[PDB]
Amino acid sequence: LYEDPPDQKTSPSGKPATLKICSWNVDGLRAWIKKKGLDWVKEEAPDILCLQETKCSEGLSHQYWSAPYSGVGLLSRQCPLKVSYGIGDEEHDQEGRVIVAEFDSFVLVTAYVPNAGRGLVRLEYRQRWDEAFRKFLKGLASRKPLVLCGDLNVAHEEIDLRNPKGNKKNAGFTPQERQGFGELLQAVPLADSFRHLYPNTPYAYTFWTYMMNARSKNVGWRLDYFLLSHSLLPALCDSKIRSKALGSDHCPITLYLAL
Ligand SMILES: [Pb+2]
Repeated sequence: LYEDPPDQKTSPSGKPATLKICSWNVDGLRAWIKKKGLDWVKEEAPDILCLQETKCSEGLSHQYWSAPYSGVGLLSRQCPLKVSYGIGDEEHDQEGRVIVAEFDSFVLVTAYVPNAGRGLVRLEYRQRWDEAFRKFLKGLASRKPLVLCGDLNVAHEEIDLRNPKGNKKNAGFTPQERQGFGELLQAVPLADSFRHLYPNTPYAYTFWTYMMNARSKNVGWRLDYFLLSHSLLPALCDSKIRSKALGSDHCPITLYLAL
């Protein structure tokens, strides 16, 4: 049982949020649209909407899509300085997973990280992804403050999932994926906005398998994140999990920044 706290819309210094980013693994764009996903977005009214798993491709009028299955999208009220695709490595750039949108005071990276697979069939490749991804982001962040959002396909610590004991050998909670995430946070460096703000808050998840009635029981995993350069922590107002938004097996997450 979890009730996301009210929206804090001012930074620690009292500056009002000026930027609201929403990110959401929609489990098929067409399906999500049929389940009234776009309606919820219109009410949320973000300045920037990142979407993962669109499986489609080809106040939010600038729209950028990348597809190989998978697929991501990035819809923005204002125009970026520059939009670019992938992470600069042939091998990792074929599955429509990353869009990089550069703005005046920061760079936004939306990602759909490769799952390790049933049986952990793709865990070796996942580790190679993780290492290239962390190198690319460290590159970006050496130049401008970074915001990374999306479905990073890993529950960091035991507090990020409802059943840590039963999932230590399943994709999303292996020691390798968890070490990989701790390494991205250390090396770029990046902080986990939600956990920074709510360090001891249990049962806050953003994904629940469609099977076994898991959402109704709250048997979930936190796989979706907003990770921020440490210099953006003074602009952090809040990082929200919209638990009650329906439309997919993942719920949206929303970030407020005062820039
Ligand atoms: Pb899916």
